[PDB]
Amino acid sequence: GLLDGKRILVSGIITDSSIAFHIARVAQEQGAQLVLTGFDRLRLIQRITDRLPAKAPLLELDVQNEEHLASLAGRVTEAIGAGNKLDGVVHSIGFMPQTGMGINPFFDAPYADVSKGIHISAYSYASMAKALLPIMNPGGSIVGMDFDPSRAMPAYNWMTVAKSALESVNRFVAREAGKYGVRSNLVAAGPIRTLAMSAIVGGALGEEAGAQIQLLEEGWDQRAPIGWNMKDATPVAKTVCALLSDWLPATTGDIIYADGGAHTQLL
Amino acid sequence: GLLDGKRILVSGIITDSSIAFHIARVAQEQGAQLVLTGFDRLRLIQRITDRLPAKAPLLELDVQNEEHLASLAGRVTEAIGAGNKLDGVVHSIGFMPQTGMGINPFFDAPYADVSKGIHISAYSYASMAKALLPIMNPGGSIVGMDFDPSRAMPAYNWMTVAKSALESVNRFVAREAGKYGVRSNLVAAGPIRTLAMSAIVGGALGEEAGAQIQLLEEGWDQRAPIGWNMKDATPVAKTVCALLSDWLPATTGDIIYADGGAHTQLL
Amino acid sequence: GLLDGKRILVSGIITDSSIAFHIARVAQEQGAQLVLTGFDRLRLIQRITDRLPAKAPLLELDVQNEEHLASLAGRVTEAIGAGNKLDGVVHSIGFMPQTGMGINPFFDAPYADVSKGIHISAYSYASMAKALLPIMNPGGSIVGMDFDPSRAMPAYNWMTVAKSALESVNRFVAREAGKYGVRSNLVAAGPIRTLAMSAIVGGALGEEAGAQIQLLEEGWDQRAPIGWNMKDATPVAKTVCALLSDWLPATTGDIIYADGGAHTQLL
Amino acid sequence: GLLDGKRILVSGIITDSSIAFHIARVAQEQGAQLVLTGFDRLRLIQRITDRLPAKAPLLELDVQNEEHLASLAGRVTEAIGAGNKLDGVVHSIGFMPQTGMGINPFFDAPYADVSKGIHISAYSYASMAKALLPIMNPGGSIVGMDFDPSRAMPAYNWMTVAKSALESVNRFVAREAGKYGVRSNLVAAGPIRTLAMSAIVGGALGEEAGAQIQLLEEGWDQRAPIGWNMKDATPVAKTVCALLSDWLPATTGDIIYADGGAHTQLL
Ligand SMILES: NC(=O)c1ccc[n+]([C@@H]2O[C@H](COP(=O)([O-])OP(=O)(O)OC[C@H]3O[C@@H](n4cnc5c(N)ncnc54)[C@H](O)[C@@H]3O)[C@@H](O)[C@H]2O)c1
Ligand SMILES: NC(=O)c1ccc[n+]([C@@H]2O[C@H](COP(=O)([O-])OP(=O)(O)OC[C@H]3O[C@@H](n4cnc5c(N)ncnc54)[C@H](O)[C@@H]3O)[C@@H](O)[C@H]2O)c1
Ligand SMILES: NC(=O)c1ccc[n+]([C@@H]2O[C@H](COP(=O)([O-])OP(=O)(O)OC[C@H]3O[C@@H](n4cnc5c(N)ncnc54)[C@H](O)[C@@H]3O)[C@@H](O)[C@H]2O)c1
Ligand SMILES: NC(=O)c1ccc[n+]([C@@H]2O[C@H](COP(=O)([O-])OP(=O)(O)OC[C@H]3O[C@@H](n4cnc5c(N)ncnc54)[C@H](O)[C@@H]3O)[C@@H](O)[C@H]2O)c1
Ligand SMILES: O=c1[nH]c(CC2CCCCC2)cc(O)c1-c1ccccc1
Ligand SMILES: O=c1[nH]c(CC2CCCCC2)cc(O)c1-c1ccccc1
Ligand SMILES: O=c1[nH]c(CC2CCCCC2)cc(O)c1-c1ccccc1
Ligand SMILES: O=c1[nH]c(CC2CCCCC2)cc(O)c1-c1ccccc1
Repeated sequence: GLLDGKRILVSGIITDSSIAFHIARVAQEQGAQLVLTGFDRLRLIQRITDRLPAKAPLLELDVQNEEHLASLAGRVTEAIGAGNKLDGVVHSIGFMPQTGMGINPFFDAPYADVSKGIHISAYSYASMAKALLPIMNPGGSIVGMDFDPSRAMPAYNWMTVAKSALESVNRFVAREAGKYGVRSNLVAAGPIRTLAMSAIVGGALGEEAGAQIQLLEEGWDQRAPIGWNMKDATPVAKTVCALLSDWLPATTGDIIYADGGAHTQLL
Repeated sequence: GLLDGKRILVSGIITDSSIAFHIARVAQEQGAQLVLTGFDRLRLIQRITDRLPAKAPLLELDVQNEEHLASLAGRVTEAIGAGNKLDGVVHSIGFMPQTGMGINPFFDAPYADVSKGIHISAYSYASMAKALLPIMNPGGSIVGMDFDPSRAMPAYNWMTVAKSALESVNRFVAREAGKYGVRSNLVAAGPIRTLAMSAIVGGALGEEAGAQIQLLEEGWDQRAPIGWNMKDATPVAKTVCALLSDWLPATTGDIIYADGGAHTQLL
Repeated sequence: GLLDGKRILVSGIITDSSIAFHIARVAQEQGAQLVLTGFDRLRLIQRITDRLPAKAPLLELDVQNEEHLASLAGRVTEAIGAGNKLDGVVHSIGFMPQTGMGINPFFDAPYADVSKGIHISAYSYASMAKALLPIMNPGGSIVGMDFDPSRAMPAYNWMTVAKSALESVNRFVAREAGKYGVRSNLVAAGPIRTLAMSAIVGGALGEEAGAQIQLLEEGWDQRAPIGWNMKDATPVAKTVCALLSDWLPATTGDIIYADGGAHTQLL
Repeated sequence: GLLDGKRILVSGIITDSSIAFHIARVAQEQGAQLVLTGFDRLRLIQRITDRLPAKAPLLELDVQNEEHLASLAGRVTEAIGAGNKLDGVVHSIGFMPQTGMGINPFFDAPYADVSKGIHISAYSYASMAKALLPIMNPGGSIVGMDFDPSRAMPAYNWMTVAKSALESVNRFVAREAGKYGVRSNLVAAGPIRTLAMSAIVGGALGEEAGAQIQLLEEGWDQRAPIGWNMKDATPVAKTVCALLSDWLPATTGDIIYADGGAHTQLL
């Protein structure tokens, strides 16, 4: 197994279609002892997380909560037993109000909405890193989830911007985590049909967008030289796991692209 | 004259060292009729703007003010006389609290600061464009000011993040301005010794940073194949003008690099 | 005029659909005294260049010809009269054998074809700079023609690579040119329907590719936030002029994009 | 083992300081059955390759040799037993005449030298792919060796350009290899002190550059958030192996950076 005896925090599970859930599963299948966090809906997360091939402690973590954040390292230490440190952390957290995505015009997103988006989507990356870097072993690795925001695109809107922040934050976090012998990197994933993502494809965030969501998806698989299955979250998790392994030991401040190579091709 | 009879909004003047000042001057020398906005210190700005080779209306513009924002278009219309439109707008606005720059550690910037920074430095770019696109002529052209945030650097901290956001916002603004026959572009400039930038090199934002500011600055000129004078904001202003001109007519959502070629060179 | 009393070398006219032909025209309209070079078909070029709004000398220039290259500066000096130096040079040259574009498979282009393509398409760019830097005024500007090769694409094949070479060559030329107070830059244009580009859309380089050429071209205009007319070379020429002007004075080793903002958008 | 019972071709061993050697060793420790190719000095490679923890067939491969190329897949077949297919191919081949590197002036490299360089350094990558794609299993992965050429630099010269070709060639190969279920990617490695690399630091390619090599190297480690050890080729090799594994299954046409994070940092 590729993650034997590595202790790993994983945030961002909410359904079994979450990228994070699939990250968790693969992690465990490679021998990792996990520590999970979730947000708001503890009663639901707990029951979802029982499906993972292995029981793992779940802790509450709103990243907008200065307390949850302050207490964090303590409660992680309590969950894994003192004298022990984390080998890897998974940021797979993201949020944007519907005023900043879909058919709803770019200009009409009020800053209170966007800001919160960025707080959760981008800032929390450093917040998590700040809380956990104290309890991280040399060799350790933080990873977060990204969607390629170099070129603008329809619908994705302010969420594109948050991701633009996030890649740049990532780079500063690699400066700090560096000091503890810890890598930080992002995984730029092609689209994944989460429950969330399947709603948008039934009417949720509008009508003009829901066609542009499917158009995006289809064009992804067309540009990807090896192809892209939005219904399979595994190759993204496997990539994540390889950044949590000891096998990319010279890679920090960076973005790995698990996208079937689609960003590398124009048509 | 390169900007004959083009009417152009210019924001971001506060001293005669402001890049925006230098932009306005060169714009006028080129036959542009200007409209100026300032923030907070109107009594000071007004008396600074008398040094420009031509009197030009001065309006109040705090970009965190929903009112100032809503009323802008009309007060501009009033400023230049109805039946006339702007041909060009200059975002040259930016801010970040000293918890998010200089010696002060990256992780110790609380979110209320960082957000405020991004609101002024980045969100405002779309705020402004939303307010001004209605009153902009076909062939029109927006510009914002940029510092190259693709690599992380010491000191520049959360400002870098703000800048990565901005670049991304630019590209969305391009989508919108497009619909009006209007180009959107950024000028990523080398460092310019403003009053603020002389204070940082006198003690302001720490001691460790003040040598890294001078180490950044010296490295810029070294890496620049034509050289870089941080004392001279003219070439930066000239570049902005040429985006305001009619001569880069197929350029939008972009960043032009006024940095003496330093980002194209490693050593 | 924008190029008043600037003397300027232009290469790569062969027809009045040549980007370089349009470059020439716009340059003269702006007041530039030109010096042209042509390849192989001098009798045809001469007669084509009689359509420009001004008579300008014509020189023979094969860029694979070491002699033509060694003698160049001298014949340029003789054309523009001794004691006078060029203020600007335009590379608008490029060539790739059909085994290295269109429907013909990527793997089947033998190296002697690929090499020649790079010789003309990429190496010459420095071969030209090497010849002409000696006789270039401080403040002077070189420019070459580019098509954005950062992502792969169907058909464009080994030309794509020749472009990647040329981008990188550009950045070194910037090092040398800088020693003379001379900028070097590239204009990454969208597709232009030259005579050569209309033949590919008639049947020239296959049948599969010709559909992908039209599909590329159509996607371009669709992606372009201000739009893209592949029948009008003008904006590309204007942009070139702006790099030959005094107005982008701190720009070197770079690529400006005259593509209607299409590379900044995914969909 | 990470590469259990995977069959892998590895090119570019010439000394035990060769990255390729280090690539071979770690691949075997992971359970890969290797097939090696060498150039020109077969008697010396054979005896150097006896040091690898496992005996492996050695074949002759000059990539400038149309025959060697044509006969390749067959001889490989013959080396591993018919009915069997490669799961991996390592391009770790590079060359450039001293007229195109070091203190020797950029402009003085004649095109016969440059072209050879590109032939070996760049074109060959697709040559190899053309030869072996016929005999590669679905799931298979090609990898080549890169030095980040996005910004120019001193000494590195025409090799830089070759690399710029290679990254572009890479992307097209991904197109072709895609059709076989095969991934193509490059690894952008920091500097490795090979034997060749210690010569240059003794006197070989000049005096001015021999300081610029050591200046480059020192800056690399300075810039690297987790640091960079030019005397240890291991982490490079491990990264290579990770791309040869099944753990980056959605990654093609790309560059992974094994450079300690130095290209994501400015200072
Ligand atoms: N699904 C895709 O197509 C795709 C592609 C690339 C990147 N990503 C990224 O993956 C990450 C998650 O994607 P997903 O598809 O699994 O969505 P998801 O809803 O399954 O996961 C997002 C998580 O954000 C959490 N969250 C929201 N507000 C929070 C707060 N204040 N504090 C802490 N957590 C909070 C939710 O609990 C949820 O678990 C996001 O960053 C997204 O940008 C997704
Ligand atoms: N100085 C540099 O080295 C450098 C280099 C590249 C880019 N830039 C960018 O150019 C712009 C200005 O640079 P400068 O050196 O002229 O600095 P400056 O301080 O002269 O300009 C910043 C301006 O921001 C304005 N401002 C602050 N808060 C505001 C608000 N709420 N609403 C409206 N305006 C507000 C001030 O009035 C001021 O004129 C910034 O965007 C900056 O990031 C600066
Ligand atoms: N047409 C497009 O869509 C497009 C798009 C982007 C960039 N470009 C670039 O613009 C440039 C010219 O494009 P174009 O559409 O005008 O094609 P064109 O055929 O009109 O111009 C190319 C020139 O190459 C010249 N040439 C060929 N071999 C030569 C040699 N050995 N020595 C000197 N000159 C030689 C020809 O005389 C010709 O004028 C090329 O560099 C091309 O890559 C073209
Ligand atoms: N050492 C570094 O600092 C460094 C950094 C980044 C990338 N790289 C890359 O790694 C690869 C090898 O680097 P290295 O330092 O191990 O050098 P090396 O000399 O040990 O490997 C280069 C190989 O090229 C081979 N070769 C030359 N001409 C050939 C031909 N016609 N056909 C087949 N093989 C031929 C040589 O036999 C040699 O084994 C190259 O791609 C190089 O660009 C090296
Ligand atoms: O659902 C997403 N999907 C995508 C990719 C989508 C959006 C663009 C159009 C289709 C693909 C990115 C992304 O960041 C998310 C996301 C947003 C908020 C919270 C969790 C996940
Ligand atoms: O003064 C600046 N200077 C720089 C360049 C300096 C500072 C970072 C490190 C040295 C170079 C960038 C920048 O965004 C600013 C800036 C900050 C606040 C408001 C407006 C502009
Ligand atoms: O004609 C071209 N056209 C384009 C743009 C076209 C080709 C790619 C697909 C559609 C756009 C690029 C290009 O490099 C060329 C070109 C080819 C030979 C010589 C000089 C220039
Ligand atoms: O030796 C190299 N060294 C480097 C990195 C060096 C060169 C630039 C300055 C110091 C780092 C790259 C590279 O491709 C090579 C190389 C070139 C040809 C054959 C084998 C190896």
